[PDB]
Amino acid sequence: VKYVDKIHIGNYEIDAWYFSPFPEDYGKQPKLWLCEYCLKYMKYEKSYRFHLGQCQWRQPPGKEIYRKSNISVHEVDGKDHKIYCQNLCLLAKLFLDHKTLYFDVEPFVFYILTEVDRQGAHIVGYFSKEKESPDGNNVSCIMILPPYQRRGYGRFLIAFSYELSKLESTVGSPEKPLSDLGKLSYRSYWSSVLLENLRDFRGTLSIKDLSQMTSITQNDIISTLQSLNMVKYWKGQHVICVTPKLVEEHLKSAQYKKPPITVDSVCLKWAPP
Ligand SMILES: COc1ccc(Br)cc1-n1cc(NS(=O)(=O)c2ccccc2OC)nn1
Ligand SMILES: [Cl-]
Ligand SMILES: [Cl-]
Ligand SMILES: [Cl-]
Ligand SMILES: [Cl-]
Ligand SMILES: [Cl-]
Ligand SMILES: [Cl-]
Ligand SMILES: [Cl-]
Ligand SMILES: [Zn+2]
Repeated sequence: VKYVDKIHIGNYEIDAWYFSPFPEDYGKQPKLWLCEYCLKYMKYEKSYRFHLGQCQWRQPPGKEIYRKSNISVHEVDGKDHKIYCQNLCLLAKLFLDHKTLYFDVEPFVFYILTEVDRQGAHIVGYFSKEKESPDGNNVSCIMILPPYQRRGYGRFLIAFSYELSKLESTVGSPEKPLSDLGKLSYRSYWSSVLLENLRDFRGTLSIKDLSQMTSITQNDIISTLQSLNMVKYWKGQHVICVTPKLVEEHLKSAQYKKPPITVDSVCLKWAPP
């Protein structure tokens, strides 16, 4: 059984990282061809070119809940746009080892990140979120397509997931296990948020305060502070321990970069459930 090993999407040809359970006949051709707008998968260059002349979509379905300059997020309910969401999950599984759901998409909402030009809104990546998470996960799966990786889009989508959690007045954590890139992306985000907050705030913040302010879990704050040498243990409790000196050193170092893209609360049009 030959697996899908290469996709064509828009102007990109991208090699697979992992098995994805596209129907067996789809793996048999040299490439799988995806409409970059509706995510229809096609077996042939000729069916793909036909489709691109006929397909009217120039953006994701659902509602554009965020737009600032040419960066857009669409919110897509798995129940309302099932085929689109299944197509997105099969695409995602080519680049995610640990994603296990592709067809049963109704329980999830999908947040699609696009970069816009005069042709259309071009998919960069997404995250999925359970409508009802028994564990308080604010992200189920998160993926950036290879050509956009390590360019700030992952940090943006993580920031976006916590902006939703903050509007819901809840803490959340990504569902584990995380991708290798995901682990790096999350520690970098958490490090950046915690240091920026400790800098900007006049006076002392606790771990519980930082959790309420950021919607990061106390556990994720603790592991991040451990990585920054900014926490002590005292009679069975983690206690924040930092000087504005050490915060400034971290912010002024090569280990911290200003976010390329930030989430502007003003550009987010979203009411919590
Ligand atoms: C949640 O991130 C992912 C989850 C799954 C998969 Br597959 C990819 C990603 N991801 C993230 C990033 N981009 S970034 O902006 O976070 C970033 C910027 C600078 C340096 C390193 C970075 O990331 C390591 N690109 N891929
Ligand atoms: Cl590639
Ligand atoms: Cl292939
Ligand atoms: Cl459209
Ligand atoms: Cl999954
Ligand atoms: Cl499934
Ligand atoms: Cl990875
Ligand atoms: Cl918590
Ligand atoms: Zn299409």
